[PDB]
Amino acid sequence: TTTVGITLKDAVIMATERRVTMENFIMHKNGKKLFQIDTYTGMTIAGLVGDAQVLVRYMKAELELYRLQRRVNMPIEAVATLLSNMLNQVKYMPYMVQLLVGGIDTAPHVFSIDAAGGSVEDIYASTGSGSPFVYGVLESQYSEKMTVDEGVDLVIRAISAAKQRDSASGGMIDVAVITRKDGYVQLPTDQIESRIRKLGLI
Amino acid sequence: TTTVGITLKDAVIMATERRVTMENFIMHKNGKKLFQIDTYTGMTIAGLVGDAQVLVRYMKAELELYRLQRRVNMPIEAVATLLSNMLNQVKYMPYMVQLLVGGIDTAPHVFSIDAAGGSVEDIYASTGSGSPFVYGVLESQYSEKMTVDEGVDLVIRAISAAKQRDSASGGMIDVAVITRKDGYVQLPTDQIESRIRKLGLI
Amino acid sequence: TTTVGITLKDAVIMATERRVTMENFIMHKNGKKLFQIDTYTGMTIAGLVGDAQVLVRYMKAELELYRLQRRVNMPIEAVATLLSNMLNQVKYMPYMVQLLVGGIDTAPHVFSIDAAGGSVEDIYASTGSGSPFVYGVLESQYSEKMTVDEGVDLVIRAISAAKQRDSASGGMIDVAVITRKDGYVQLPTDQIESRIRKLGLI
Amino acid sequence: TTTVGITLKDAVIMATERRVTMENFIMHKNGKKLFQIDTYTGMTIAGLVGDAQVLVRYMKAELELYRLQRRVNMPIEAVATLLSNMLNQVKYMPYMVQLLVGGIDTAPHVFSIDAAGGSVEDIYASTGSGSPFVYGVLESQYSEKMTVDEGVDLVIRAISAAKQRDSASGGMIDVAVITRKDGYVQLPTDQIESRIRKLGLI
Amino acid sequence: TTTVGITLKDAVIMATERRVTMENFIMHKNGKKLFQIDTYTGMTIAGLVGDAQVLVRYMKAELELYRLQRRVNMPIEAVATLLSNMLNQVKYMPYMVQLLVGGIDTAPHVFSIDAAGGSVEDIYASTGSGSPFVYGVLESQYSEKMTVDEGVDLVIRAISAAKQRDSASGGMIDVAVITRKDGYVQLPTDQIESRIRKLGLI
Amino acid sequence: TTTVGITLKDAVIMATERRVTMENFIMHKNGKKLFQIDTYTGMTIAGLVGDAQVLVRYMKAELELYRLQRRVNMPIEAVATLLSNMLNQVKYMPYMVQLLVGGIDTAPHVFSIDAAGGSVEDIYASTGSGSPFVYGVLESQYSEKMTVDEGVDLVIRAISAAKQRDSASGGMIDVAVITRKDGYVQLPTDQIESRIRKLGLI
Amino acid sequence: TTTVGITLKDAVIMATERRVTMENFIMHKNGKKLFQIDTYTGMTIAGLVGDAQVLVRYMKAELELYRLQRRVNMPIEAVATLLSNMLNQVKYMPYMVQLLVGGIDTAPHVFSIDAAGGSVEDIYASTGSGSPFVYGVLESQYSEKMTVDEGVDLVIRAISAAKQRDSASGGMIDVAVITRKDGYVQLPTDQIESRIRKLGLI
Amino acid sequence: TTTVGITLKDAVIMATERRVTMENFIMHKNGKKLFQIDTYTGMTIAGLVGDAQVLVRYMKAELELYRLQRRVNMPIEAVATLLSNMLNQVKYMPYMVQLLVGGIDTAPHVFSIDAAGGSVEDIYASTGSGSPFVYGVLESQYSEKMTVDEGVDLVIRAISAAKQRDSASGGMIDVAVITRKDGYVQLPTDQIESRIRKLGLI
Amino acid sequence: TTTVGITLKDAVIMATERRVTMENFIMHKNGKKLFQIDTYTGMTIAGLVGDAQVLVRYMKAELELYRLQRRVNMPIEAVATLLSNMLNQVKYMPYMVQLLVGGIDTAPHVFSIDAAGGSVEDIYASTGSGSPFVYGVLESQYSEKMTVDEGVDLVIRAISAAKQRDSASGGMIDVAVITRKDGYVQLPTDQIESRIRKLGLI
Amino acid sequence: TTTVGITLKDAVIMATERRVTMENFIMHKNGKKLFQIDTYTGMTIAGLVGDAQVLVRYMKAELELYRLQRRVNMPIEAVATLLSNMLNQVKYMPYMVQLLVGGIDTAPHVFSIDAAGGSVEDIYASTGSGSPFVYGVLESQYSEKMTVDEGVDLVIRAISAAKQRDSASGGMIDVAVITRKDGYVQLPTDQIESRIRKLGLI
Repeated sequence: TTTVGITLKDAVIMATERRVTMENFIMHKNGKKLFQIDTYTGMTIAGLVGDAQVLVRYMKAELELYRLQRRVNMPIEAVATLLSNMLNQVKYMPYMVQLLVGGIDTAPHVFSIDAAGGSVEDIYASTGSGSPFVYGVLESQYSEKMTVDEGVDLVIRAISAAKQRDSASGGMIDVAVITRKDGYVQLPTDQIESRIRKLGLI
Repeated sequence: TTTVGITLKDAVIMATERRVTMENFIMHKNGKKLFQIDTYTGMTIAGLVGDAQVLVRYMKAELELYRLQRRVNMPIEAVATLLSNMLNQVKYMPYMVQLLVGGIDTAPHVFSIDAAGGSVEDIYASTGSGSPFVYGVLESQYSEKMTVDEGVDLVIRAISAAKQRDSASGGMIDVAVITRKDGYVQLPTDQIESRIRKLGLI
Repeated sequence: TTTVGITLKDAVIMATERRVTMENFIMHKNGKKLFQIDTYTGMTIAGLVGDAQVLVRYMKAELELYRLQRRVNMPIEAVATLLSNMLNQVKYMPYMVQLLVGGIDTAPHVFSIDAAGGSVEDIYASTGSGSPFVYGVLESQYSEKMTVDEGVDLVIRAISAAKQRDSASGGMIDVAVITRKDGYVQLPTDQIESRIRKLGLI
Repeated sequence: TTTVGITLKDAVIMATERRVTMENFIMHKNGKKLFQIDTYTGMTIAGLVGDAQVLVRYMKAELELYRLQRRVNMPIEAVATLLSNMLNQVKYMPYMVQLLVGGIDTAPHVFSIDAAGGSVEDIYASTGSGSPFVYGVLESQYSEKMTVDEGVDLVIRAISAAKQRDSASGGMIDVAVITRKDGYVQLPTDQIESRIRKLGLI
Repeated sequence: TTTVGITLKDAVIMATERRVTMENFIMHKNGKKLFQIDTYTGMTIAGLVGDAQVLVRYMKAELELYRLQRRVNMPIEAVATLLSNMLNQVKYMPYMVQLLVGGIDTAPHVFSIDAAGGSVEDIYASTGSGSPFVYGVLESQYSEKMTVDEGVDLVIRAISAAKQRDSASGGMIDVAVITRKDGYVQLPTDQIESRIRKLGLI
Repeated sequence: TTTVGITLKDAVIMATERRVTMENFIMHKNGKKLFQIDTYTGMTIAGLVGDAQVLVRYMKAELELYRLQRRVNMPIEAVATLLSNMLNQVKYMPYMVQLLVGGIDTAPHVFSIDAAGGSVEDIYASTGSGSPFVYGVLESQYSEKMTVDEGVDLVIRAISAAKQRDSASGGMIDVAVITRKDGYVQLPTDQIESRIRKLGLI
Repeated sequence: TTTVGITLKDAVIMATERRVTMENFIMHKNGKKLFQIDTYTGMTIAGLVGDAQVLVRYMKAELELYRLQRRVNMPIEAVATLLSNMLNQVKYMPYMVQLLVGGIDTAPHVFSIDAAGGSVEDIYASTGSGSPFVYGVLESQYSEKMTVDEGVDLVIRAISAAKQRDSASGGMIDVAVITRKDGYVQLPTDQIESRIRKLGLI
Repeated sequence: TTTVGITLKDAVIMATERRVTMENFIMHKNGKKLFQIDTYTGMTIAGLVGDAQVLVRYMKAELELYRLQRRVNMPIEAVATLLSNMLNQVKYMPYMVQLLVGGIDTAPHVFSIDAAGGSVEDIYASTGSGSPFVYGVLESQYSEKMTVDEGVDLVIRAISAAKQRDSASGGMIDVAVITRKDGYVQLPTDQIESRIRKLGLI
Repeated sequence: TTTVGITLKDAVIMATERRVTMENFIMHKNGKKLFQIDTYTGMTIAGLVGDAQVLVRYMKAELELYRLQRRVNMPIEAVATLLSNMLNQVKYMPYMVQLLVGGIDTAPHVFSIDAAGGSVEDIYASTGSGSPFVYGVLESQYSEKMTVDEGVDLVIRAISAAKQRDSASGGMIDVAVITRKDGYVQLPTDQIESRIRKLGLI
Repeated sequence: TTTVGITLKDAVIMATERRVTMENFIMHKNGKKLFQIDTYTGMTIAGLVGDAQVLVRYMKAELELYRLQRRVNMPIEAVATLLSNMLNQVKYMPYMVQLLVGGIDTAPHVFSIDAAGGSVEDIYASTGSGSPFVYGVLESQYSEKMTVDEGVDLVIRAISAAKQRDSASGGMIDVAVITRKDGYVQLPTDQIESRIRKLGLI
């Protein structure tokens, strides 16, 4: 499993792979690990599939209910704070998950939350078994001045490196771009396939 | 135990074997592992017999009650979502089962659900101790363009390979075909017996 | 790790993949797991790399020394018997390996030997984490009447199925063909690459 | 694994099946578990394959050497006594085997020897996971007055019952008949195949 | 402990032995393990005596109460389903029992239920430590075309074989015959004693 | 297992049963547990069969060698002392046996020796799982003034009581009588069978 | 601890010893282990003193209350059934006791109940560490045709044998005789002392 | 700890950092982890300091002795083979090290050897806790066509990324370049310091 | 993690670093560990991030609510007492944190509170893995007569020493100064960066 | 325990405290932990007293013997290398010590050696429970340009800080100065006592 989320000047880019291991061995090649949970909020999931899917449904209900009562979207920091409280309340019977939350309320944010509810903001973050390989790519190539197109290429390259070195990761790459002007936009598979050919990652 | 479920253009094919081991050794040769739970929905069970049979009765009651109140069949994804919630709620005192759910609401679907409630859609899936042998057959022979008759032959061949290599699997093969035009149809034993002779699997 | 060995009318075909996991994660993509140990004898190795490489060097020395003194090649059954004695002598401090030995003295043979020294002859055999997927392909497609060219295609297809489903296996496929008329011949990489394109395994 | 040995008026009948489980699952269907170790002596092996095969080679060497020096065959009781000493000497680092020794020096004998070296004579005995099913057949049908042909049918029926109920047993049945007038005679596979059709065990 | 239940054309035959071990050693020779729980329903018990006796009293109350309210006997499958629910509800603090339920609602049925609530129908079944010896006798001698008298002889022979080989079983054999025309009839001890003399089982 | 040894005015009486349990369950009904080791010395064995049989062969060799060099039989106390030294020397890797040694040098003696080499003389002693039942019979019926015929009846009755209550004991009763005037005499099976009918123990 | 209960034609005889071990070593020589719980019902207790004494007080209250409401004595089988329910209800936090219940409603009965609530009727039964020695005496001397006086002598002899061989048992013997004509009668100590002198048990 | 070794057209580049943790916490900032062991051979060490330093002294002695007797340098593959034998010989009391060996006999080679003696050749390899971050940089930037100067920059960038993300790594970077024309050349600290300023890694 | 808090004549100085380790390795470089919880009260957190962040939110709510009802700020000792009660109430399911509380009600105070609720006042205190290095600096350089500017330099030097020796600590240094005249003032990053250059800590 | 060793331009300064804990509690206040082992070599010991004292005697003998044969002092690096070999040879039955070796052959050196034999050179090093407090003082105050007098003051201040914070350390401070011009000179206690008064450490 490899998930990545980065921040740009007015954009948030999130991308994951699709390989799912269940009862050992590769039993699913096209799993879903990137979810839209609000108008300008996305979440990626790593860890146990059962716990992660339950949390995704919980956040979708809470954020939609919050929107209807407050007539405004939940701020990204409030989204991470709410998740932090839920995970810490059952820390001794915990969800075995690692989560990334990203979006734009007035500025782009990416939050990393662990199983015990520890939440911390960062310009970029990666989770899963393939994350350390991604951090190597981001440490040497990430720049806050990149354009959206350049940022999409970077996350594709970073995940491609993880797929070469992490056996638990694989499959087709899913990419979502979040901006105020376009909202939550999931990039078509044909565009990403074109990008990998142009980038040289086969 | 070997269960398999595949998707076609407008059909779902599910098939299991019948060998049951209880108190070790082969004590039942003609167990039941394939159940119809709705008009266009079937489920296969692997793992502990006691937990699996309880879940089958639960799903039959819930789906029938859902049909009476909503005047429509439960969607296949909703069936898997409901099962996911029940299994995850008791994940620390869990059902020791692996489940496959398949059917047609408007398109064919097959869902794989683990003990912790992790649910993921796939074009085909297999569970049980004999599943890895089935995956080898499906990896090299499955095609989305097969007809219903060809798909029935494939699952018979895949399970026959598992019976040759997995001592926990055995017995007569049960096959069910689900289409909108015919509903849930369980293939007669005489037809499957004829197929194995024609296929060459003795 | 996935190794396979099959017997034909006057030929032995052995093939393995190249992925090596060390300190977890994929640290080598082009490992060597298929060795020629005599004029008409090959061996494949699965398990711990350190123990396997030591055994390969031992067999090369013993078989060459046996050839010089007896002026004849060691029979394939004698090769498996010698390996069986060495592994069983240290069964309580054992080599953590699974081995396949194949060759032609006057007829083609393939032998499977476990860590405790259990040796048994078979028409075909497979070892490693990806072996159960290979057995599914061989159960439904192997025939003793195939030609050498058809047999090469079968092992390529069987390993390709294992690479799709076993995360521990991967990399380029190595194939060796043993006959009395040509001796031990390792197929060139360009030929196997051509075969996969013609077979359709990408 | 299922082995059986019975005594008649002037004959010894021994029979085993061929299924071998290695690294779990059925990896060999035609293993060898019945060995001739002297002119009028046979042995069957159950348990770990590696330990059993080493013991078979040891007994063949010892019995042949004993024959050359003493100019007479080793008595059957002496064969069991020699095996008892070897197993008891390493009882704390033991061979994980169960053995049956049968033959005729001047009368038919069958000996059962455990891992700790306990040897006891019996009119009939069975070893392996399928042995309790065999004992049920022998308890209700064995008679010391049967002919050789009737005795061959009984062991075929007893093993066939074990194959129906023990998943660890399977494969083709091997039968050997020992008499002074014919020596050690292994029944051809075609004859046993004919017998099962005539007996009704499919 | 040895219990057996078989089905015939219009009859159900159940039989157990009487040996009870408590605080080790044979402390009771004439225990009761075969109970009538309804007009055409019987149950046999294996395992812990305390748990088994509690369940027997529970089933007698439930079936009688069900009869008074519904004015009809509980169907045999419903009897097994009710038992399955009770055992599975406390599976983590379970009854250490193995149960057989047999009877005739409109056809003869025999059900086997384990401690976790797994229920499966069979033509014949056996429980207890002596059950594998019984299965050997039934595998080679049972026929669906036997008469009631022949079926009584078979279960007597099968249990007699278990008493010869299982030290935990022993004592006098209890036999019950269930038909619609006669109801639940327990065979007199004098008749069974006569049968064993005629059968030759001493 | 039940062995008993008693002393009379000029006689020693030893008796055992024959049931042997190996790999659990009753696999041998006619085992041998009473051995003559010298002209006027016998030994009974309880515990592990392998260790016991090795010790019997050791004592036969040592006592015969002692007789040839000293021209006299080894005294019974010396026999127990020699056994005590051997067992105590390996007390931390011990023989899992309980032994009874009886005979007449100039007076009748019975010695009981444990696994650690503890040897103590007694007028009567019993070993095995059925021994406590034997002690109850001997406590209430043994008399030092009985004749040889009365003493034979007592040990038959005591073992018969153990067979009724100890599932590990069973089979035909073997009896040996040792006197100076007759030496070591093993009572024929026909005589003991007659005695049980006359005694009333069926 | 040694308790015994036997049945005769119209009588029930129960007897125990008095030795109590607490904090190891013999700290009480004249403990009480035989209780009258109804007009024609007695109970003996073995195991932990604290649990046993609580149960005795419970049964006295329940049986007296049952008598006042139903105007009849509780049947002996009902007494054992009530005890069985109480012990099985707390089987996972159980009373560490073994109980014997005897009396006459219309016929003499003796019931043995274990810690888990298993209840079984027998003609005679014994509990405690000294019970196996008692069973040896009863196996060889008990007769259903004995008179009350002969039955009293038998239980005195059986317990005396247990006192000679079981260090946990000792002290003066308490005997109670239950008949319809005399009710529950506890034999005076002077009479039992006279009996032991006449019997010869010192 | 972070070590890296890469191969070029006619060069080998090896580089490590200097942080050493002992008794936890950073107790040495300028440790030595890159050693020259022959004229054209270098080795890097990761793991326990004590075991690694002993192995370095062993290799220096063996390679120098080999050079004096054979009048030629040990081939790089022979260097790895010798190390493999030593580590595998004590695999159950092993050196807790991970090693990289690089050099030029006639072509550039880099070998990775684990604690159990597993040796495998690669174009580039990395060891230590910081290695996964290095692999990410190498996966996306390494090219076999780079010059020596470009290759030096790459390893500096890769280690700098590891120092940012691995707390166990740190300190000044040591770089060695091996060519036939210049031999083993360790780059001066002033040059590497200049490179980091020019590269932008602060 | 390294946090420090010191007291001066009319001031409290608190400072922490920013390195956060999650799922091992440095995944965040700019974490937040210094919080303002009241007008003149600050708190630093060490240990598990999830537990610490929950406690910070709890204290902010409690102190604000206390201020609104009492119209006065909570005294610093009362702040530590309230925290002590909460932590001790769940001491067996505790928060895995170490806390420092500092501020001015009428005099400067610094309180150290452990996981079990132990609270003790001190002139200066340090927590985290880097704390022992800080104590060495404070033991040799702290003076109660320093000015605010000198005190700011001391905590910067102390944390800088910890960053050199503790791998778990790192990142930019955050400093807060609390006085009655200025309230809670967090020093700008530019000022601290200037201080480190002037101090010589690079 | 607190030991420290530093290097200067032409001098080595080593200093330890004297507190020894044995059977817990402070049982010796004036232990010896600083030893002269050669003309210009000293060693400090931390850990188990018994192992440390044995090593000191070993080094004194080896260095003196080396001096007599080679007519030159052992180089400081050779001293550490010899110690490294001895400790690593028994690493699985090791000396539980931490050692510092310092001296001047032609330049000043200080070596730190762990229990497993890991040796590494440093400009300064500290061992024992009080070492982390010493490192804090050295991190903020050490300079390579200090004079001998200034260096003596620094180690006195560093150890004094450790005595304030480490309960395992205490007692009078021992200081040794090593130069080529004066050899190994142990500073008198009166001088160090004067220094502490002048330094202000009471």
